[PDB]
Amino acid sequence: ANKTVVVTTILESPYVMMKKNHEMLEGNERYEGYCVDLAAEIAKHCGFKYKLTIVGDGKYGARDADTKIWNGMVGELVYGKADIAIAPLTITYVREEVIDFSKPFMSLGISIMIKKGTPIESAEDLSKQTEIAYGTLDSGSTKEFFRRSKIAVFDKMWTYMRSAEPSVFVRTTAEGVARVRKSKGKYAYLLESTMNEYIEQRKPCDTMKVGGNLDSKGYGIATPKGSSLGNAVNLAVLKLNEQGLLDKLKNKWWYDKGECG
Ligand SMILES: Cc1onc(O)c1C[C@H](N)C(=O)O
Repeated sequence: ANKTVVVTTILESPYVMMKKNHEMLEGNERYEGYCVDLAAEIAKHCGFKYKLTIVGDGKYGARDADTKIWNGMVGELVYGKADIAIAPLTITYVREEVIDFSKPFMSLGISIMIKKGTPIESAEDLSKQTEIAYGTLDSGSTKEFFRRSKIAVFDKMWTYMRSAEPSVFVRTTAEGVARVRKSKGKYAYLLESTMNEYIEQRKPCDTMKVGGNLDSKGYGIATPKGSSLGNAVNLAVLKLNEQGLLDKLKNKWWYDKGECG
């Protein structure tokens, strides 16, 4: 019998945000954003009803060292708390081993965020100096990228980050943005290009993306391994993309409402 599909996502603008009069609303009505629109498109196409719920620990998802327990949205799927994850969750090897991913609905890569004027234009620049600190988001693909990389420049950046004091790692993207904006150029943030270019179009328009991306990957709609939803969700993403819906949604939340020109 038909049952409401539990969707796990995360409060990360502009993917999922609280609507202005959210205190008055209930259920899915409380939220708005790219993934809120995407979730509606996928549901309509796959013919199911859903319930959006913000991940409890507010994390994307990593396997805890020692306990070996997955947290974040990935954990929700692994331990059976949610039927599907619709958010800017990166497709990775270690995640693909425990959960399923549809083909990408958005392409991206790790990038460098700086406060305008900062004397840095590449990862190599960051790795060769010590005056400007830099870090990443915790519990996700970005931190794991530097921890696993065998590439010289990235390995050197990891070696420095992992033992920096005070910590250069943040719990949420907003925490990293605020750290860049209030550090007078003494902090650079490593985050995915999607998020970097989004913040580049927001007041006070004081941040900027420098250099090219360090890698190339994508976000995928995830489901518990072997879930019956997988096939239809994948086809839905491919169709939505071919119809131009996805390009339309990104303009809607990124550029249409741009605040810096
Ligand atoms: C969004 C976002 O932007 N930079 C990042 O590290 C992230 C999280 C990343 N998508 C993950 O799955 O861990």
